[PDB]
Amino acid sequence: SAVKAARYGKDNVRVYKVHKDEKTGVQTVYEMTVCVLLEGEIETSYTKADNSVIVATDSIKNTIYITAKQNPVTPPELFGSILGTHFIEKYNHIHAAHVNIVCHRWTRMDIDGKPHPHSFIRDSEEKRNVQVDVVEGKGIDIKSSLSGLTVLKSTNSQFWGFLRDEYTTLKETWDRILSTDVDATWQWKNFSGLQEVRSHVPKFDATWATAREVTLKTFAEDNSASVQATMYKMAEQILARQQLIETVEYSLPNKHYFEIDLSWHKGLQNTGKNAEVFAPQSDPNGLIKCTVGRS
Amino acid sequence: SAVKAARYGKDNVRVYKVHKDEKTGVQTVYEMTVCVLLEGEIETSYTKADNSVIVATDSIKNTIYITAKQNPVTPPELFGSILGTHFIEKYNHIHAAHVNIVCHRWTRMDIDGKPHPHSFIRDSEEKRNVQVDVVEGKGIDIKSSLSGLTVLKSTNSQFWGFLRDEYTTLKETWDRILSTDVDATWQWKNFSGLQEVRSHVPKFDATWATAREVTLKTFAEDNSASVQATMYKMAEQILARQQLIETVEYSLPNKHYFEIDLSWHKGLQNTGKNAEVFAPQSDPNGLIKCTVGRS
Amino acid sequence: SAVKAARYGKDNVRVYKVHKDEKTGVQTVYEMTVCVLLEGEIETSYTKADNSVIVATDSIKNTIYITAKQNPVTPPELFGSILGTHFIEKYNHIHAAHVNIVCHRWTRMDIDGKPHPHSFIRDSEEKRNVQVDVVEGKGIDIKSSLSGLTVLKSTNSQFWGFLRDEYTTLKETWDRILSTDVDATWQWKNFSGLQEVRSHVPKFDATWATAREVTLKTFAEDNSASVQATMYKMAEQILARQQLIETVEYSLPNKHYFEIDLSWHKGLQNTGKNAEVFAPQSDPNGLIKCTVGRSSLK
Amino acid sequence: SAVKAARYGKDNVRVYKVHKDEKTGVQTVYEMTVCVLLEGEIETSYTKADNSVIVATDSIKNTIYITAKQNPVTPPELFGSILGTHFIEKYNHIHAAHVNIVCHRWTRMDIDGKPHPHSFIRDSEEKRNVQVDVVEGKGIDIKSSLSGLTVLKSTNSQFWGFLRDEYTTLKETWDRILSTDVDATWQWKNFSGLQEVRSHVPKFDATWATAREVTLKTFAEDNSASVQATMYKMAEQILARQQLIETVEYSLPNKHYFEIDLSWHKGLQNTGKNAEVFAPQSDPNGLIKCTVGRS
Ligand SMILES: O=c1cc[nH]c(=O)[nH]1
Ligand SMILES: O=c1cc[nH]c(=O)[nH]1
Ligand SMILES: O=c1cc[nH]c(=O)[nH]1
Ligand SMILES: O=c1cc[nH]c(=O)[nH]1
Repeated sequence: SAVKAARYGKDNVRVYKVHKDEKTGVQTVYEMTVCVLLEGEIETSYTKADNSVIVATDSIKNTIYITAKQNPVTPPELFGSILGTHFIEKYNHIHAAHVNIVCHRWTRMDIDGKPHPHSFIRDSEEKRNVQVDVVEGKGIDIKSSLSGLTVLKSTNSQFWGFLRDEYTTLKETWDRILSTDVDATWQWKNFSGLQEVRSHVPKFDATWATAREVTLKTFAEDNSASVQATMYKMAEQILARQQLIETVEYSLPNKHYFEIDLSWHKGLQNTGKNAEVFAPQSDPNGLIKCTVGRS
Repeated sequence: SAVKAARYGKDNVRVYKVHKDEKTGVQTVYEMTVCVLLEGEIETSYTKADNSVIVATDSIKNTIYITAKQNPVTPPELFGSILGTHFIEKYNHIHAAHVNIVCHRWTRMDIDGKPHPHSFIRDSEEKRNVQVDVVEGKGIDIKSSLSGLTVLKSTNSQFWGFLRDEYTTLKETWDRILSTDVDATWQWKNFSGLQEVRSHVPKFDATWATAREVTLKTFAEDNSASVQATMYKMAEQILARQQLIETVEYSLPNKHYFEIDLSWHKGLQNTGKNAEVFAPQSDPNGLIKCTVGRS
Repeated sequence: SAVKAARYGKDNVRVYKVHKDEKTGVQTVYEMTVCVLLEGEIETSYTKADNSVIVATDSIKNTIYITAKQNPVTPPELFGSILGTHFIEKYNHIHAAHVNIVCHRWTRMDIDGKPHPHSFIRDSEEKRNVQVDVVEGKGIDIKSSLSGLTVLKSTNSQFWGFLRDEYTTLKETWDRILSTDVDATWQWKNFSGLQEVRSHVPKFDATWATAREVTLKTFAEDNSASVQATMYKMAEQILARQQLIETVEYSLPNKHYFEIDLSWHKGLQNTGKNAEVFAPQSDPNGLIKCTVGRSSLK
Repeated sequence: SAVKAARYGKDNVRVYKVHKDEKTGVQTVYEMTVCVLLEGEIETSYTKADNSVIVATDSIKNTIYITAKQNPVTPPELFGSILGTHFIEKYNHIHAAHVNIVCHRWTRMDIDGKPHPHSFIRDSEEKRNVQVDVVEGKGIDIKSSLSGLTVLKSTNSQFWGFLRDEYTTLKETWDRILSTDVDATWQWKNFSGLQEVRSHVPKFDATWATAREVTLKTFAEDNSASVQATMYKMAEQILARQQLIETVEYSLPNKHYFEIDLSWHKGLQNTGKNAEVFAPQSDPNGLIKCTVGRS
């Protein structure tokens, strides 16, 4: 037998960093959960229980704390680059570092219409993430994304014209509720190394912002009979607005809301045009995915 | 042996209701999870396996759907009252109904600066709930509350002057991070029945909005060395701003952020006045509670 | 305005303790989650921001570790009592201590038929808990319980003869699936103090064992048309087997498994006597509760 | 822009199936959660909102129920294969089917030392899963696995001899607690079609059983100072005991238990040789992985 693959590292490293502006007195907070996995000439730890080739996970944790102390933790795309680069550069037997960052929301509070200098609210469970893969002599690969975005539109969504056979029972419809969680990932073009990445820093937040906006607006405005069709529209726009992205990927799990027939009770009318009360379903759920790249 | 207590019913009934303005076109959505537990002359179902006295849990379900169909589901306090009352009135052997209602956020989206007619976002996992106890001959007891509000303030909190003994290792502090989930409950004065409730409808949404604003503002503005002191101030204002409320209750589960000493590494300074990076702690956590009523 | 109530403390204190037997070389582990909430003359922390009356939550933490270090952590009823007692005894202004303990399963592993000296497996998400209320000059009240016990029986469960009216659509049945989580609490007769508690130590593990056995066996054996009727039988037996218990309380959340009509497809028969494939329902669910105590009759 | 990749389907389909022995009276249950994702000539749904190429997710759900009704649902490897094969055979435009199945434990109850005919207990949150890829012309790829197996050994584990630099603070140790959730997967050698699979049916349950036993035994018995080392030994034995397996893959998320220094209190001894009470850490946690194959 032989080791075909191997990674090890620290997961769920919660980090919090505050930024204070001495002048204005305004404080800004950043809180993420970090995961670093190393790859390299570490087989013998597996085959001959050799720990000499092992950088302790505990130390990988220390390293995350120290790196965050001495560098900007935002955008996450930068921080992940800086961090993964450190691993390949400081150790001769480490050849690849895979950094995953999840950024949690700490929205500044508006008290009396003015933004509070140092008070935040977790205004949603939505997350902004990055998966940075820094490989030796192969550059830096960055996948950015947003996840945990939950939306619903009460109308302006239909589903008809789908295949029908002896397994079909679903009725066609020209008005329905559409609710989903959005998971949207945009892959950047390979970067040669840290410098190239620093050069593009402003593109990061911008693109995130753009991707969010596009998703929300398109979801709201599109009156479609295809979730597939809608996602694709989203993709296109993102690709159009940022040349440095190679692919865009969308995963939408479709949360269903069923009509409740109440006719059996005093001929109560609650379906079709009369539907008012529905039963949200916890499961199962449709799942639609797609990766869209350039022609 | 004897039955000293007994309740049964249906839990986790998910309900969705839409409101359509034919004129303006604007739609509005309401989603909530409902639990209804009944009390009455049911012993015999326990003692002699007699099902005759049992209104099925499935029918309690149907009832919820039917009630929602034919009544306003907002405010929650009203809906809970209508629902509870239904049970004690329609059944001779049923003498108490306990209705729990958890309301989920479906905040209308702003596209391009304008509120969208029919598109919503789950803009937070915070919930607005109500526990409504409808007891025969005793009227209607309503507990209203907000939960799942998570907040953080990077400074303007201290802790010092606490009891010190042989079990004490905590160091006193004049600048610390304060984060907590907020669970706030205000109890209304007993209502005589459905009509007295209906008469007060406007106070419900109004009080909720007050309770929340007071909480947010006081948290942000108070620079205290007592979370206890802060919670108390919150209570006072709420009781002050609304005569019909008998008690206000707060439960704050603290979330600790620890300082990380990095001095062992190149004498890096990251504590006291230099603290920048902190370690968010998943557990354990402080838990402070208190019920405040009128003098 | 005035403070009508007030409790503060530390929640979610995770604790693990190992016991070694130097002779046999066998090792035993205990892991629980602990919450301690204090009550007393502390109003001033709320009204006048006075921290002098506050034992810091961090110190409540240290105290749990230290107590765990110098005392048995089992049974949890004992530990909780020792722990609660400590707070009222060491502070003059603290009059009540409420300790909640959740015990986690770390079941010894059987390797090649033989119990392993030091290896364990989390063989289930069922918990054994205790709620211990130590109030000054009012003794020690103990509520013991098991939770997170999930069971299912594929048959020998019915539901018919229930009230029918204009809200009813449920069809009567003589064979159905019964699945539930079991939450069972037995409340002990008040104890004067730590001594009384120590004197009854053996009763603890035994009653827990009994409660669990009675629940499983009754559930399995009872062919009922009432979950209520089944819970009630369980209560009785527990009460019968232990005189020091004042009340038994059961809370069973009923998880439903629907029948799936497939007749629309090639006249497929999957209902009634031919039901084989069901759709388990995540929600909603029935919830049945009841507290049973001892009769005043003779 | 162009559609580089696209799948869609039904997630979280809970299915329950009972087996009744008319002779013995003994019943047996099976509960699993199923996900089916289809791949094929479906681009147009994305690009031209064409639903004619879309087999409704609902119908995929109906199919799962139907298939379960007319086929064995055990071993999952088989069911998955039958299920995925159905999709590529019945639809001309569908060329891939990806079926995921999670199996929940419903262990038979021992009442008075005798196995009960129809009573079960969820005796663990440990799962047995399968991922079955059915690609037209490419055969059937099956990954089998066990997950959610949590274990802890109080002693007979050390960690010393690992790399030490300026980022290191971890002390070496000759006795330490070792706890971890185990996620173990074994990949089968490609099968040509449903028949080849049918022909190996018995190997499925047998290998699952072996994989489990090997993992428990090795974990218990191995006195190592390398989790990497231990994992490896587990994989070797699994490969050794079953020729049809191509690779075995372990993911071990290490759960830490810290020592608690209590010396500051009346010189209490609770470290090193005297360690009795420990603080289990919720996070962060080490994570070791590795894929082992044949030399
Ligand atoms: O009691 C306590 C303990 C810690 N921090 C507070 O604000 N109060
Ligand atoms: O009341 C009820 C209703 C359904 N099923 C039960 O066991 N009890
Ligand atoms: O394929 C499908 C099925 C259901 N609903 C959609 O939007 N797409
Ligand atoms: O690197 C490490 C650290 C802790 N435990 C392991 O198995 N490996």
